Amino acid sequence: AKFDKFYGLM
Repeated sequence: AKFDKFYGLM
């Protein structure tokens, strides 16, 4: 899931 990766970069 790339959508969950976005939160990790946030």
